[PDB]
Amino acid sequence: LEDPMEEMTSYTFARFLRSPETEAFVRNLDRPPQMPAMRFVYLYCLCKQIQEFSGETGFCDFVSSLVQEDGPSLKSIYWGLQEATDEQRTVLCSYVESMTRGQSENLMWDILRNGIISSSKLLSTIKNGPTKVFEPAFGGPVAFGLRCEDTVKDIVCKLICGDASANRQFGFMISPTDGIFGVSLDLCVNVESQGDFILFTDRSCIYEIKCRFKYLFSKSEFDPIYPSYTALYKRPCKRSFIRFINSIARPTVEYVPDGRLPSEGDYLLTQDEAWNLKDVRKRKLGPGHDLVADSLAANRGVESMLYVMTDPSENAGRIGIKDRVPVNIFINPRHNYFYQVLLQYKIVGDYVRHSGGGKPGRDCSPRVNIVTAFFRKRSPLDPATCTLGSDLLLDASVEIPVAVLVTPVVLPDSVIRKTLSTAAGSWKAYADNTFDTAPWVPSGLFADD
Repeated sequence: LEDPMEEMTSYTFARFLRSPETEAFVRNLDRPPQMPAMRFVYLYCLCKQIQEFSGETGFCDFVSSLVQEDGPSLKSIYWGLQEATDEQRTVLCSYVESMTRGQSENLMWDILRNGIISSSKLLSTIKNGPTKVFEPAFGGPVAFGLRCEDTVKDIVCKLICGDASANRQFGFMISPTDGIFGVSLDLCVNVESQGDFILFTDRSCIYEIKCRFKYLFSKSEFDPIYPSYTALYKRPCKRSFIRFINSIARPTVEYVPDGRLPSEGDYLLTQDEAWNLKDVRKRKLGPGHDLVADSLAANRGVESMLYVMTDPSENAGRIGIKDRVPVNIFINPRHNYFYQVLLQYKIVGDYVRHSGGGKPGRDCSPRVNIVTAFFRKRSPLDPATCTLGSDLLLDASVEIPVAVLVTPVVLPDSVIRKTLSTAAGSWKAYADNTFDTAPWVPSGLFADD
């Protein structure tokens, strides 16, 4: 009778909300209940049980050092967790991260998702409300993403950032100051430790990785991507790269003139005249768009860096950076990806804030990038063995990476505020006619100003 976690799968935030004992404690209190304390109390109850079989007393011991004022009562806990500092809150968040850090397919991660606006589900939540958030749950493209992403990571780490310190594994990161949003990350460069804790410094750099299967190709006669590919290789530049982005049926980058409203196809956009190969665009002057329009304002004229790699077929096994072409290409604020990157940006921002990370008078919101990785299949021409850079083995079974586009994303503080507001108030909406506990939301999230 091992794996006691399978037994814990029913103890979710929503279920916590409907227990006799929550009801009791919330019956006799002064205001509504406050929301981040609630999430923190629940977590405390989850672990108090989880720790009975895994000896990870981290979380509780801490939560318990706060109840100065067999364990204290719902009431004592709620109150200590209510008077806690943003910094103290952010300590519990890092406990939770460190616990979930391995096993992204631990069961706990699922129990923790309940009640939480995941960053994968921020835009969707915004569109269709939160129900999904309070409900629950490899040989093709997904697997492609899953064994290629780490090469893309070595490219960023070892060669884009010439070996800066970083970490690649992240557990689940709850938003400390509201306990309603959460995230995890592919990758962060410029980052230190304090124990089992990952400490985000104010020189941190986020990268969202995206291997792009719909561009995978082969050096073979008849392959249609291979020419434009060869061309880019030979003559690495804007116009060359346009041809490649465009060699397929549905290009990942779209032209969208000023004051017009971009489509929803995928997440790369351009205003550069060159990328233009035909047509008219529905006027995005927003009777309704002040929000995306702000972001386009903020983002066009972002320049992103294309790095083209060396063919290990003509450099005896070596894959290193052969060219660094600057281009004008920027995020699409209608796409899902803008939203998860927004929240990554917001949350981590918060962590630095509340862990002594920030010099007065200076900003430490990290930088946030998108990374769009292009690969090709190994032909029989290719050396059995390969290295990234000069001295790091490429995985024997990974595809040969070909290019990598990096794209700084830009997040106007008012756009953030609007997004998290409306989504948050939707959260409270659902809560309000589902629970009678319905916790109240933090002001920083009240919506209008």
